Amino acid sequence: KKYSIGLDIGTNSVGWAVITDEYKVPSKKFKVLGNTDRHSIKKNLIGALLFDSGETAEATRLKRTARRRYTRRKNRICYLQEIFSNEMAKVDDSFFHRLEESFLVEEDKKHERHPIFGNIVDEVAYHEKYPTIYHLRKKLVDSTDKADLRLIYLALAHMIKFRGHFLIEGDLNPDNSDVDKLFIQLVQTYNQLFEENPINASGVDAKAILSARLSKSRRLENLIAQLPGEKKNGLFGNLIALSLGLTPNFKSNFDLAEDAKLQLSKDTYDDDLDNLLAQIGDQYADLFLAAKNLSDAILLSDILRVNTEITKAPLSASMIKRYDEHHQDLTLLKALVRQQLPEKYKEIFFDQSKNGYAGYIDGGASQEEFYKFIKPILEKMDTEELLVKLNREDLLRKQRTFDNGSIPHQIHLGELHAILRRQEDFYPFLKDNREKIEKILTFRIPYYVGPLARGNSRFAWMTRKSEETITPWNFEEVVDKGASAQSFIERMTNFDKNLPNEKVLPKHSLLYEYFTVYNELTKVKYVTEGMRKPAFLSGEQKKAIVDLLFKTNRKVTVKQLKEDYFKKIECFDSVEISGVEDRFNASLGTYHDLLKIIKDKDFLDNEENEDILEDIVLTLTLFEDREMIEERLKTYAHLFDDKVMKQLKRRRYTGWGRLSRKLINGIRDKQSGKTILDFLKSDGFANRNFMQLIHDDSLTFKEDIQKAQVSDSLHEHIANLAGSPAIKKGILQTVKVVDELVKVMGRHKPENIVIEMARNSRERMKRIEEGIKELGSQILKEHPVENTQLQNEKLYLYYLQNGRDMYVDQELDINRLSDYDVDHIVPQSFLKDIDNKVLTRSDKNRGKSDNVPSEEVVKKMKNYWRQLLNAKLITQRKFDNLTKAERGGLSELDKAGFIKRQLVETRQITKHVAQILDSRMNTKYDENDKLIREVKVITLKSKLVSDFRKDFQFYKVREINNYHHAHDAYLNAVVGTALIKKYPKLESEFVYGDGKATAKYFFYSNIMNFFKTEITIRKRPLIETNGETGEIVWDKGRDFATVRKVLSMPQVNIVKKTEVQTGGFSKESILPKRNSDKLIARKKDWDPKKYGGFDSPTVAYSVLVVAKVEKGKSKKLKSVKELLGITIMERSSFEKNPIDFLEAKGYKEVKKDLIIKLPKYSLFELENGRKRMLASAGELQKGNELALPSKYVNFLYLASHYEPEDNEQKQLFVEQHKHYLDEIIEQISEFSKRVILADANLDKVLSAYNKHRDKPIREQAENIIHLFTLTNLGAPAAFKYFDTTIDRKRYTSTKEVLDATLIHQSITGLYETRIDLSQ
RNA sequence: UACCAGCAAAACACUCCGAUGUUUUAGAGCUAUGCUGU
RNA sequence: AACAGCAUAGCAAGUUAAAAUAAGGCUAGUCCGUUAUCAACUUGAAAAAGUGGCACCGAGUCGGUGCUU
DNA sequence: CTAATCGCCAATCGGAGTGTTTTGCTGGTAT
DNA sequence: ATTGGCGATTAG
Repeated sequence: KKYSIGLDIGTNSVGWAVITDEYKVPSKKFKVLGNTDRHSIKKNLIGALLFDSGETAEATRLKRTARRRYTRRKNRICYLQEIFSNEMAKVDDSFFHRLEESFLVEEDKKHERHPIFGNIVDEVAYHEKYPTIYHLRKKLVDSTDKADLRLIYLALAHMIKFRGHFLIEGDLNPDNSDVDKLFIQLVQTYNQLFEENPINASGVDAKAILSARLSKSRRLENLIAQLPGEKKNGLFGNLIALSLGLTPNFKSNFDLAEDAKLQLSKDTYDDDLDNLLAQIGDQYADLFLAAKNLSDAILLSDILRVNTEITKAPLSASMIKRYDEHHQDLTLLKALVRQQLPEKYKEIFFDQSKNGYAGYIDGGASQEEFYKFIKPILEKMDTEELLVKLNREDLLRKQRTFDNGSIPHQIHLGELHAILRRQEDFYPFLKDNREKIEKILTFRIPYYVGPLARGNSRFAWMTRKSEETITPWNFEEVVDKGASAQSFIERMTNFDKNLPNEKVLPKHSLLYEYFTVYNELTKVKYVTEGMRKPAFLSGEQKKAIVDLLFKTNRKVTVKQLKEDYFKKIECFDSVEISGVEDRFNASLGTYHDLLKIIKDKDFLDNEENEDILEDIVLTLTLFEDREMIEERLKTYAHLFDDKVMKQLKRRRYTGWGRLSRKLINGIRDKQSGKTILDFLKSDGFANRNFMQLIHDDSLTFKEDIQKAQVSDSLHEHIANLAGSPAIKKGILQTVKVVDELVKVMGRHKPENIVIEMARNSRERMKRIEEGIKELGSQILKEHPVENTQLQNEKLYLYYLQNGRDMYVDQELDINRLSDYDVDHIVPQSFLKDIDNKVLTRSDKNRGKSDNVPSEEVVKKMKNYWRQLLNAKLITQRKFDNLTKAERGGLSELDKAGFIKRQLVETRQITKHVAQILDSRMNTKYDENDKLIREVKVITLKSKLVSDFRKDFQFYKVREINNYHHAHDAYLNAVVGTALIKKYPKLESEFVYGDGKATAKYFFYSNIMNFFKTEITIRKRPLIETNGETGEIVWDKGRDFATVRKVLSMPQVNIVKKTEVQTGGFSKESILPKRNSDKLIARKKDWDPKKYGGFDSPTVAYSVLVVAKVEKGKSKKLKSVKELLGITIMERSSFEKNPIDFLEAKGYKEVKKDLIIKLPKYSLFELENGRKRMLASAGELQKGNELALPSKYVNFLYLASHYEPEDNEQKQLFVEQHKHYLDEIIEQISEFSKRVILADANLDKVLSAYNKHRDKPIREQAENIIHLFTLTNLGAPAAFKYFDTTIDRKRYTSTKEVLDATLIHQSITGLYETRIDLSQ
C-alpha cells in the first residue's frame, strides 16, 4: 500500500530499491522449488544487477569487405587462363595443372616437382639468367625476337595480380628527368606573357623544396618566401599551386563575377578549362598547358630515380639498380668485418635469433631494428660512405617493401601495352584480344551500384535490365545505372513527421522558397503614426513587396525594406518590424540563378508548367555524375537551346528539406476550401503563421493529422533510438526489472518512480603528431613517449605545449613536470566546469589570481597564439575565452543560468526513457478523452545526493563491496519524495508530462535548506511540515536513525547475467609444423603434422553427461561423469545430433535424460557458504563478498585523505582512533581463511604488514585499500602492498563442483530453484 | 513541443580500392675425419 | 669399394616466384558466414500464454512467533 | 609419477563517397 | 585497459 520505486542506470550495472511511506524497506518470505530439503527463505527488497558491455559493428564490416575483395581477385585470373587455354595445349599439356599443386609435399603431387619446365637441367638455367621477374619484364619490353609464351603468361599474370592505385584520373606520360628544364620553360613563358613585369628564375631547385615529406602548404610557403613581393594570392603563386596540385581560387586574379576553380586530378578539368577559355585565348593560352607538364615531373620524381631516353620501362629498370648496390655492399662489409673484428663474424651471419643479417633475411626482424643493431658496430671499425647511405635509408634494401603504396596503375598499363605490341606478328591470336586484356586491368565497380546480387542479400539494391552474366565486357548493357543511383540515395533519406507515408522535398525547390517567403512576411507587424495599434498588411501589398523587393536583389537588409518599400509606393517614414532580427534569412535565390542562366522571364512567371521546373531541380540535386545528368536532361531538349544546355550541366545543389508537398499544396480544408499556401497568401485580418494554422480545432487539419498519426514492439523502438548500445542494454534491463517488481507485489501499481543516469592512446598520438607537423617543430621525434605517458596528463600537456612555457616563452624541462602546475583559465568558483586547463610552473604570471587572465600575455605573444591556433594545440574554448578576455568580462546572469543548468537535466536520452516508462505505466482514459494520470516519473541530477552525503556524513568507498549501487538507488527515492512533498509548485520543472534573478538564485541555491539544523545563528523547528496542508514532512529525531539503520544491513541481493559466448573461432596466427594434438587443420586435406595450423579455440557452453566409457587396455567397463566443452565450430553438429556426436568421442550408452547445459557464470554452492562461478570447462571464479561495519569505512575514508576550526576536530579524531588497523586486518584474515583458501599469499601479506609497521597513518591507511583486492568477486588479479608484488592464485580444477548444489536464479534474484548433483 | 539561422566540432550506419605480414614447396651446396650398414 | 644417413672442422650463398587467408552452405549469385537477442517448469512449429499467502519481534549473508492451504 | 605451478602470449598501416542526430554559443516566433 | 591456453619443470 502506497510504495515507491528508485532506480540507478549505468553502463555495466543497474540498481533498484523499493520504499514505503515512512522510509522503510520491507521483507518477505519466498518459496523454493527443487528437490532439496529447504522450502522457504526470507529476503529484503534492494539490490543490483551486473553484466558485460556491448560493442559496435565496425569489425564485421571490414571482414565482409575483405572477403568480397579476395573472391573478386581470385576471379580476375580465370579470364586470362580462359583466353590462353587453346594454344598452350600444343606446347605443354599439363602446364596449368602443375601450377595449383605447388603447396603439396612430394608424396601427394601426382606430377613432377619443377612447375615451369618440368625438367631438372632447364630449371636452374632460368634462375641463373633471370634472378628476378623484373629482368624478364625489361627483356620482354626491349627485345625483338620470338620468345616462349609461358614467359609471356607469367609476366602478364604478375602485372594483372598487383595493379597499383586509382587516385589519379586522366592520362600520364613519363618524362621526369627534366624538372628544372620544364620549370625554366614555364618561367620563360611567364616572362613572355608579362613583358612589363618579368620574373627571375633565381636558380632554386624545386625538387628539394617540393619533395619534402611535409604538407603542401609549408612547401608553398618555403617556395614563395624565396621570391620577395609575391604572396599566396598572387597570380604566379596561384599557377604554381595549381601545378603542385591544389584548389586555387581564380576569382580575384581576374575580378571574375562568379567562382571558378580548377584542379588537375578530376575529369572536370577537361571541360572546365573551356569555361575559362571562353572570353580568352590570345593570352593565357599555353601558360596553362606547360604547367600541366610540371605537375608530371614532381609527382614521379622520388619514385623512379632512374634515367630516361634509353629504355621504355623506368620502373623495371629502377629496381635492377637495387639488386646491384645490395651485391656491391655485401662483399665490402664481409671483407671489412673479417679484417678488423674476426670474433663477431658468426653472430651476424649465422645466428638466427638476434637482429643480424641472418635475422633480416630468413628471420623475423624488420628494417629499423636491423639499422639500429648494426650502427654501433660500424663506427668502432674504420668505410664511411655506408654511414651516409644509412642516414638516407638507402642501405641494403629489398624489392617488395612497405613504401610501394605510391605507384599508380598507369605505369603498369604502359608496360603491358608495350609488351603486347611487340609479339603480335608471331602470334596472331594476340592481335585480336588486346582490348579484352586491358579491360581486365582497368575495370572497377562504382560505389553507387553495390553487390551484384539476385535477391538473397540484405545489403544490395541493384536493378537489372537483362538475364545474362555480368562479365566486365557487357557491364553497360545489362545493368541500369540511373535507377541504381536513385535507389542508392532514396533508401536512406528521411520521411515526413506529419504524414508517415511521404518523402521530403529538396531544400532548393521553388515551392519551398515561396513557402518561406509567404511565412516570414505574414506575421510582420508594423506601426505607423496614424494607427496607434499595429495591423496586418494586405495580400496585394505583400505581392507588390515581393515584386519590387524579393525579385530585385540577392539578400535584403533590415534597413533596405524600410528605405524602399515605404518611401516611394507608400510615402511613409515610420515603420518598425520585430518579426525579423536585422537580416532577412529568406530569399528567392534559385529564381535569380535560373533567370541568369536561361535568360527569359515569361517561362518562369507563368504557372501552367511548373512541374518541369520541379523535375529539373530534383534532377540536379540527385546525381553526382556529369554523364548521367546530361543523358537524363534530354527529354526537354527541344524547349531550349544547346547553349543553355551546356551551362545547365554545371550546376549542383545539396541538402534535403523537412516537409512534403501533399502537406503544403496537397491537403485541402473541407470547410474553408483553401490550402495552406492560400492562407499564407491571404488570411484576412487574422494573419496566422503555419504553426498557428496547424492549431485550429474547428478546421479539419486536426482530424486528418490525428488520424494519420494514429495510423510496434519494444526492441524495435530501442534499436531505432540514437546513441551507444551500452545505454540501450541498460534501458532494456531496467524495463524488465520494473515489470518483475510490479508483478511481485500483488499486481498493484506504485505512486512514484525516480530515475537517475550516471556519467585513446592512438588518437592522442595522432593529434600530437599532427600538431607537431602543422607547426614544423622537432619535439615529436625527440623521445619515444610510451602510451602510459601519453595517457599521463602531465606529459600530454607538455607535448601539446611543445615543452615551452606558455606565459614566459622558454623551453620547459622534461624532468620539471613535478614542479610544474596546472592552471584553469576561468575559476571553478566562477563557473564550475581538457579544454580549460593549461600547464605552467608559475600561475601568478596570468595576472589576477581570482579572475580571467589579463591581456598582457595575449598582447605580447599573439603571434604564437595564432600559430598555436593553426597547429591545433590550443582548444576552441581556450582561444574563445582568451578573446573574451579582451572583448569583455563575466556577468552574473550567465552564472545563474549555469547553476540552473547544473541543477536541471538537459539531455534527450533521459527524456526518451521517461516517455517510454510513462507510456507503459498509465494507460486509461475517461469520457472526456483525457488520459487519467496515476504515476509520477521524476529525474533530478547527480549532485543532490553527493551534497547530501558529504553534508550529513554518509561516506562511500568504492573498493570494498558492490553495495554502493543499491545504496545510491535507495538514496535517490528518499530525497525525491521529500522534495516533491514539501513543494507542490515544482512539478512543472521536475516532473515529466504536461530582483527575479536574485530570487531564482536564492531559491535554487537553498532548495535543500530545510533538512539541516543551525545554519549560520538561526535554529529551526524540529518537525518540518507542509505549510499548505499540515502533513508531516521531516522529523529529525527518527528519520536519520532509520536511514542509518538501513545503510548497514548484511543481506543484499546481487546477481550476474549468464550468457553464451559468440564470435571468432580461434586465434588468427599460423604456426610451424609440430608433433602435438592441439593443432587445427586449415583445410580438410591438409594434415597439421605436416602443414601447420591454428590453436587455442573458444568454448560456447559446457555439458554434463553420465555414461559408460573404456579407460585402459583390457576393455574394462566402468562409469564416469565429467564436464565436456562444446566449441563455436562444432556447436551446429552437436545441436543437429547429440548421441552420434558423443559416441564419436568414445563414450557409450548415454542416457538422454541427464544431459545438463551450463553457460558462463553458473552458480555452485558448497558446504560452508563458499560459492563458485564457472569460466570454462576447467576454470572457476569467486562468488562471495564481505561486509564491514560502518565505523571502519568512515575511519578509512577520513584517514586516507588527511588534507577552519571544524576540520581540526576530525584531525584529532583520526589521531585519537589508532587501534582500528589491527581490527581491519583480523577481519580480512578471518574472511580469507574460510572462503578464499589461499595460504602463501596470506602469509606474505601478514609478514609484510608486520615488518613495515612504522610510518604515518595516512601512508598505512592508503594501502589496506589496495590489499582489499584479495577478497573480491570475479577473476583473480595482482597487486602491490608497499614495494612487494603478490602474484595470482588460480583455481584450475573442476571436479569438486560435481558434488555440490546448483542454483537457478531469476532476473531480480527473488525466485530460485535448487538442484542436487548427487544423482 | 515543433519550424528558419551561422558555424565549428562529435558520434553512428552503408558501399568501392592500395601496400605489407604469416604457413608448405621449387631455386642440384664443396672438402677432409669417424660410426652404422645393404 | 662405392653409395646413403648420422657427429666434427673449414670455406662458399642470401634480395625472387606459385597457392591459401576464418573450417564451410544451398538458395548456384562475380551471392552468404565474428553486431544486436537468451534463468527453471507446463501448453504451444515459432511468436506467444501461464506458475509462487499476511502481520510482529530481531540481525554476520537471514532467524523465530501468531493466522491460512 | 602424475597433477599443480611458472612464465610467456595475443594481425597492422593508408585512401574515396553518401546520409542522420547532438552539443553549444546564435538569433526570431510562437505555441 | 584483461584474462584464458599452452609447454616445461617441480611436490604429495
